[PDB]
Amino acid sequence: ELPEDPKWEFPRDKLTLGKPLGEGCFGQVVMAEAVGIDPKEAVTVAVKMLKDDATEKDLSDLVSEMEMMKMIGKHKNIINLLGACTQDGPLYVIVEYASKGNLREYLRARRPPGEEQMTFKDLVSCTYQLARGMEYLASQKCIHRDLAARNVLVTENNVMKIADFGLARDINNIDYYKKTTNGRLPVKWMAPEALFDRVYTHQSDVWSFGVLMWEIFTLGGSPYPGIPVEELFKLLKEGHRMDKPANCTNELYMMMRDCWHAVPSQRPTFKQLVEDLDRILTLTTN
Amino acid sequence: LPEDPKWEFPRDKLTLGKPLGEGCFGQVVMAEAVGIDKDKPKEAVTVAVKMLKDDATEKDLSDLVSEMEMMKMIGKHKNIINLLGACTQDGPLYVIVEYASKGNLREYLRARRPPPEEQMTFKDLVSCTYQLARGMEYLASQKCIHRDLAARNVLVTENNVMKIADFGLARDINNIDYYKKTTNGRLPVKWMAPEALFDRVYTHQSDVWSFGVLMWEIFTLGGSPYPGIPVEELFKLLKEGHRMDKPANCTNELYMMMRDCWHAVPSQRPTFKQLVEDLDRILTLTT
Repeated sequence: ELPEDPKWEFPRDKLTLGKPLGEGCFGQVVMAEAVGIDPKEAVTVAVKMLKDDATEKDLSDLVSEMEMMKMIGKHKNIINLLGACTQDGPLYVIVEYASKGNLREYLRARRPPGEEQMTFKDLVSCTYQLARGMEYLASQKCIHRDLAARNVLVTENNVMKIADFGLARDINNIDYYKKTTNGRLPVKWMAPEALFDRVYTHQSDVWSFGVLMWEIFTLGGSPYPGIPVEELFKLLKEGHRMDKPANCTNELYMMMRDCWHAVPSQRPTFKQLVEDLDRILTLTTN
Repeated sequence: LPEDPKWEFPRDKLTLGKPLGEGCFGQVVMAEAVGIDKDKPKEAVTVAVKMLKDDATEKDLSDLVSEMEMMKMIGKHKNIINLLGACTQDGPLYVIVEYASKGNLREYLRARRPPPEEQMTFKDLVSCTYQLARGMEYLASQKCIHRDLAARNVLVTENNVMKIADFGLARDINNIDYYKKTTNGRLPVKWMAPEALFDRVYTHQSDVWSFGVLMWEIFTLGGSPYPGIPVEELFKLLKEGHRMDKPANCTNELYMMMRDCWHAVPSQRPTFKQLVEDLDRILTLTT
């Protein structure tokens, strides 16, 4: 059913499945040891595979995620593809491992004891790292579409890496104007044009980057608290936007606000975000 | 969202309680509905409420709507989770359905496995199967195909009444896009009839296939269907005529019933009407 891709295929006998990773609602991910995936040494990786009650769509979805990841070059702030077992057996998609888990829970875990608390600098660095990851993704003609703290993983050394490319697409693989377009994107992280106009550009991702930022500086807070998704867009159209997180600088809040500009082209680019964040990061250090 | 007086229930007469289920594809919570039973205007009834998660998508919303509308079309039945009301104006959508204190059947059965916790008797298992056959018979008489029949989708009341739930994928028989490459693409494969994938059709006979798997689940006390067989290579095996073995504590007669349910030819599988009759016959002799 699946074609083999020599430059990615990995021997199953060379893979040892470990304990599960995550809640496992939308798939089955387990830790594992891959021998020679790097030449004869074992590497701790993560393997994405189907759940027992998976659908046909879950399969083609996973296959698509794998194919998208193949088109994304290696990058420090991106969970990259290491290989896959596609022949005679379940589909195993092997990607880089991040021991600290998703950013959302990571941020909630070190909230003020009222683990080591996150310093303001850490929050800036976190944001900075993810901005770099996105700048590279945009340079690769890739729109992630599902940016959110839950979709960011943290390594043992606190490196921030964008994950979950299930909804990600090449810039040209989006049907503009089709009523079904963007229908599977979480509403609270979604740019308005995504729904109203049925289009998706890199600027759409920066809108999402804005919500991710808010989540970061609230230390894992849930966006638009108390506001149900069925009522969110009317409000946004009326100009509504989330408030400045506590302890957040006005400068960083204004950055979030720029990301939430009604007009896509008036929002900053990931390149500009990377440059402003580098500046703020350096000033804090000094 | 449109106004449907017959089902609208006032938000202020509802008090959301603790979460129910795992909460993967939606949010369901326990709740107290005051006067949901028109004959008792001042009485608080414990109900279950389905709503969108914090990170729901547009599609989640239109699915919950559809699920609500399908439940409006399904008449009240003892062995079926029935719609009680809905809060559709000025606020988040709430789909108020019947509460089932003991949870889904799968977990319910696994919990009663030998080493609240009182083992299940053969009669219990057959009774359970009969109640569900009856629910599907009625459902079929309502022109409705469930499409997602499974133990995880059956709930049991405080009095151990079996009720078919989760109508998120259910359709009216005449509301299926036959032969479209996308049809049946969201159905758990291990419970899917072969034709649903190979032909992209879905009839009541497709549901009896699933009922057969549901039967295997019941008699294995919550066992995982096709153990060790990944979904990726299941349909190939099915074409070859592979079928699950008889559960240790199941009679030959009940296994033959499971096998009929998994007949390759849809029209050669029994109807829910017949399953009810044979199960009724078997349950009587036993009890």
